[PDB]
Amino acid sequence: ACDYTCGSNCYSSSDVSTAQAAGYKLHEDGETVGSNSYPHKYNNYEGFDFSVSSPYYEWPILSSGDVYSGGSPGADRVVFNENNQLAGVITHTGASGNNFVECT
Ligand SMILES: Nc1nc2c(ncn2[C@@H]2O[C@H](COP(=O)(O)O[C@@H]3[C@H](O)[C@@H](CO)O[C@H]3n3cnc4c(=O)[nH]c(N)nc43)[C@@H](O)[C@H]2O)c(=O)[nH]1
Ligand SMILES: [Ca+2]
Repeated sequence: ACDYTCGSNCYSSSDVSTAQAAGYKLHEDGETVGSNSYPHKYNNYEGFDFSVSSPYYEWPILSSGDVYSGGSPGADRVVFNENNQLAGVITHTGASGNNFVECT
């Protein structure tokens, strides 16, 4: 079963932890990857239900199981805060335009 389902993409807790760790490291290093400069601030314009405090940062989570290293980020993201606490997993899949919805 999937710990997180983003559209048709299935991720387990371990997939998320590995992605998050990568993202947080670049964050603490003040480094970025990709044309869209990830990890980058996540504003929470959607108003989700995060039980962890802001600020938030988003980082791609890939269905191939690889850690994002640039190129297309796909539709799914891991959202973490300053304390490396997981806020949630979200996706553009099933959301209009560039909005996001939560992974279930
Ligand atoms: N496979 C796939 N990819 C998609 C889809 N929709 C968008 N994409 C891809 O994902 C990427 C777009 O997302 P980004 O995370 O890069 O961009 C952010 C957001 O989409 C953009 C415009 O607002 O600024 C940022 N951004 C920063 N903070 C926020 C926020 O709180 N809410 C939203 N929605 N965006 C925030 C593109 O590279 C595009 O190809 C989709 O349905 N399927
Ligand atoms: Ca996996």
